[PDB]
Amino acid sequence: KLCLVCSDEASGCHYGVLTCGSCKVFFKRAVEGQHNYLCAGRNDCIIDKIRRKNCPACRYRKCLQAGMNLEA
Amino acid sequence: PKLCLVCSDEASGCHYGVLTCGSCKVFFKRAVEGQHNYLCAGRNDCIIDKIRRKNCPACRYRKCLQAGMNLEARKTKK
DNA sequence: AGTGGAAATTCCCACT
DNA sequence: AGTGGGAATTTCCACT
Ligand SMILES: [Zn+2]
Ligand SMILES: [Zn+2]
Ligand SMILES: [Zn+2]
Ligand SMILES: [Zn+2]
Repeated sequence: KLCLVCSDEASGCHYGVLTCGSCKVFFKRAVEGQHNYLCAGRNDCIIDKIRRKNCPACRYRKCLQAGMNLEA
Repeated sequence: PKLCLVCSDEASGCHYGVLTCGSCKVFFKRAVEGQHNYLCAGRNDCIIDKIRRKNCPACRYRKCLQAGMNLEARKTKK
C-alpha cells in the first residue's frame, strides 16, 4: 500500500523498493547528482508526505537504508 | 563584517527592525502576508544558515520572530 | 548621497 | 512535461 520512505501511497517497486512517485524521482536525481546533502537537525528527521521535502539528507538516507539502488 | 541575524548570509541592512539579508527580508514579508502554516521535520530547533535555510521554513520563520522582526518597525521613527 | 520599503523579475524545484 | 509555487535577486519607490 505505502511508500517505504515517506508512507505516501506507493505506485510500485522502484529501484528495488516499494515507493511513491516523488520518492522515485528524488532518489534518481540524488544518485545521479553531485549531491551531498546536509541535515539541519540531528540526522533523524520525520520523513512523511508533508515534511519529506524539508530534508533531502534524511530522505536520501532513508532511501539507501530501504535498499534502493538503480538496479532492480 | 555584518551578517544576517537569521541565516548568517551577508546582511544588506536593517530590515523589519533586524539585521538581515535580502532573502530573509522577503522570506519574512512573504511569510507574514500569507499563511505560514509550516511544519518542522526535526525538533523546532533546526540550524538556519545559507545552505540550509531552505530546509525548514518553520524554524526560519521562528528565528525571524525570535529576532524581533516586524513589518511596522521602520514606521517608528517616533 | 544613503536607507529601507515593496514590486517585479528571474531562478529553482516539486510533483503531475 | 507544463503549470504552479517558493526562493532569491534586482529594481524602483519615498524620504533623508
Ligand atoms: Zn515516498
Ligand atoms: Zn534531517
Ligand atoms: Zn538571511
Ligand atoms: Zn525545523
